[PDB]
Amino acid sequence: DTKEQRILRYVQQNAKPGDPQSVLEAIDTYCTQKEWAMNVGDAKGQIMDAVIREYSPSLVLELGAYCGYSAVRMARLLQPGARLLTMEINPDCAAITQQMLNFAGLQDKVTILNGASQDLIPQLKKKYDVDTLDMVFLDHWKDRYLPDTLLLEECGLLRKGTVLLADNVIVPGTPDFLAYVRGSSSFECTHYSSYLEYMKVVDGLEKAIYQGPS
Ligand SMILES: Cc1ccc(-c2nc(C)c(-c3ccn[nH]3)s2)cc1
Repeated sequence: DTKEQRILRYVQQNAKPGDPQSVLEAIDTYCTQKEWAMNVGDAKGQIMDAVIREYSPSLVLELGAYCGYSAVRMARLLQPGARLLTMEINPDCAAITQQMLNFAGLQDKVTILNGASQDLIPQLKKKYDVDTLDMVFLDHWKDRYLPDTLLLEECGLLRKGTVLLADNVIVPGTPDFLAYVRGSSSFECTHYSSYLEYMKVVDGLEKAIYQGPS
């Protein structure tokens, strides 16, 4: 069975229920013991944490859930009443993420949406009563970063000050998304280097703050 399910089992077998930190450490510990790169890791975690704290978003959209590590990371730093929406293309991953959130005790703060972001995103306003997003974390298929950013604008889901945080923009790389947010006055960009201690390589995140229709 899948890596994500083995991650879930290890957490459920060892972590402390209702303790987000216990859950994150268990996930990290296991993924290192397995030498699986597919994890966000804790140094990227810090940069996510810093962004979540800085802009204290009331509504966050996450693209890609996987085993739910990033959902747990962000949801634990959401202020009372703030909410997270998470899109995930693989039903099992979505199921695992639900369970991961459950174990962390954070399920009340998150809504998991099943499907392709391209199909789900245009439904956010009508079907999920979204006005606009405060933050968007991009961590799904690298070839969807740019199309979904464009799609979010078209759907009027971004406002002035909406924070896009994009992970893995160097490794494996999203050069198209970078060229667009850095090249357009619609965004203000900050780059964050982040060493991957297992790939032995320098990855990065990009923070792009929407400026409005520009
Ligand atoms: C045309 C098209 C194809 C695929 C996607 C994807 N939407 C999401 C949430 C994906 C993902 C990656 C990891 N977990 N979930 S992939 C969107 C549009």
